Amino acid sequence: MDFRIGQGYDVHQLVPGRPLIIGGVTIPYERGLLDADVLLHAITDALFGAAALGDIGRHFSDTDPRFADSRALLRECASRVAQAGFAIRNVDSTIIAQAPKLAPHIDAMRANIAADLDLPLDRVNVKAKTNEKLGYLGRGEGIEAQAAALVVR
Amino acid sequence: MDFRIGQGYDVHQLVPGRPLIIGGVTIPYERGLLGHSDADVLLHAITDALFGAAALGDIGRHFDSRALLRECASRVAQAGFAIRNVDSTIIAQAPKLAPHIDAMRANIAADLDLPLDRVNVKAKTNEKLGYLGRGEGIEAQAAALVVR
Amino acid sequence: MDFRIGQGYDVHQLVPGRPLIIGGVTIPYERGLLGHSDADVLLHAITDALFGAAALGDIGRHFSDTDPRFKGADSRALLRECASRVAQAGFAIRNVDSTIIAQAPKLAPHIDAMRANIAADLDLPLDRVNVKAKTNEKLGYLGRGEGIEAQAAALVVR
Ligand SMILES: Nc1ccn([C@@H]2O[C@H](CO)[C@@H](O)[C@H]2O)c(=O)n1
Ligand SMILES: Nc1ccn([C@@H]2O[C@H](CO)[C@@H](O)[C@H]2O)c(=O)n1
Ligand SMILES: Nc1ccn([C@@H]2O[C@H](CO)[C@@H](O)[C@H]2O)c(=O)n1
Ligand SMILES: [Cl-]
Ligand SMILES: [Mg+2]
Ligand SMILES: [Zn+2]
Ligand SMILES: [Zn+2]
Ligand SMILES: [Zn+2]
Repeated sequence: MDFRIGQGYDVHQLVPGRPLIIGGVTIPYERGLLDADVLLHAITDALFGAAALGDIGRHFSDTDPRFADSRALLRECASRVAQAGFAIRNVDSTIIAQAPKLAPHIDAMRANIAADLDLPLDRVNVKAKTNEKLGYLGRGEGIEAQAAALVVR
Repeated sequence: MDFRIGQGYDVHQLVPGRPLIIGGVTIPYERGLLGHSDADVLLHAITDALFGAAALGDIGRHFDSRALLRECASRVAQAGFAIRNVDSTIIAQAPKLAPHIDAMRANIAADLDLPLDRVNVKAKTNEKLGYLGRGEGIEAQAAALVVR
Repeated sequence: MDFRIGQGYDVHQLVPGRPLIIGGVTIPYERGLLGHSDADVLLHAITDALFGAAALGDIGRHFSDTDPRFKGADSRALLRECASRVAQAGFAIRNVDSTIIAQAPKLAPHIDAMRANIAADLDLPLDRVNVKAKTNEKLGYLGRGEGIEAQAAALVVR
């Protein structure tokens, strides 16, 4: 068959004054991302990438009247991928954040993502890493997400 | 069928008195990428991902950047692989890459003898974080699928 | 034809008084990687990619970052257990690719040995495993030699 891979990347600053929302989940924390859902953006990009449809910013413009939260954008991304003729086979991802502890929220993120993509739960994975106190990530000045997606025509 | 994946990463410093060439496109800008070659960060990343998918080592083991990308494709074919698709991301705070991306994709598809629909190029800023966010460098990431 | 992909990321600080172990190879160096285990950044990145492809969470879920039993743990034994759990989930590994980002030391003389280790631990031929290396072009904490990063991608099939 006609398999394709895509990859995705995103990053946002972490400062006091905003909520922390990752993978559709609000996480109690003294800082927040400037909805800024890094995980969902990275996955969205990975999906557009696999389908060879450009990137998230080309589809969902900052100014566009029609566009909403990152979960809504993920659902629209999936519909556009479906229409291009592709079925999603799996998603894997990594969140790099020095803090807070993300492990408790992983299943919720996975359920949110699988729901939005209409995928069996066992085809969505989310992982978490600190940056070992290195760089802006290790200083808690930002949070990064990475994603990989496999699709088939 | 015998599918393989590869991943590629590259970064280059932005310095004065150099042309900015990304995905074969010369972009007007006060700085350009520093490297031994023409320092095309996107093409190097894709090259590494293709060598990676074919398990042929890396770009430094083997070697303008389009010529090298063409040579990469040759050696991937030499090894018995056909390229199925390529995806990538450019991380640049500045300049605006939007008007240049379609050409980048066209360039890459030409060099890899692939139709446009099997090649993708994406772009992000680094939200003003780190060396990328200060406009000190530009990073590229790539994923490639091949089959034997 | 039930293919899945996974991706992995790891980084560790490079400090004095530690062995430098990357891809299971002990590299002569005045510094080594800091972690709870042997801190093998490449193997941890690959382990993460495999667990990820099989949708089994991540390396910390399986091999606790704070469990004393993993103090100085051999990250190859961890990779072998990962592959065993991936097989138990019903997946065969098809290939692995990876990158190490390091200012120093020179990794080229050790790369083939790293590849052989990973191939052995994953029960794969050499031609299905790849290890790439590069500098960070003097940029950032990696350019200052404060740590070493690895990236990995894996393809499996159920
Ligand atoms: N240096 C850059 C960085 C990003 N972009 C484009 O901006 C949108 C938002 O990421 C995306 O659509 C992306 O392609 C750009 O044109 N130049
Ligand atoms: N710390 C490092 C970084 C890079 N390299 C090798 O140099 C070539 C160009 O990056 C590549 O072939 C790469 O393998 C190395 O041996 N050690
Ligand atoms: N910000 C973070 C960083 C890491 N983790 C979890 O810690 C374990 C070791 O990396 C891993 O199991 C990882 O999931 C976390 O829960 N939150
Ligand atoms: Cl460096
Ligand atoms: Mg990075
Ligand atoms: Zn974002
Ligand atoms: Zn380069
Ligand atoms: Zn590690």
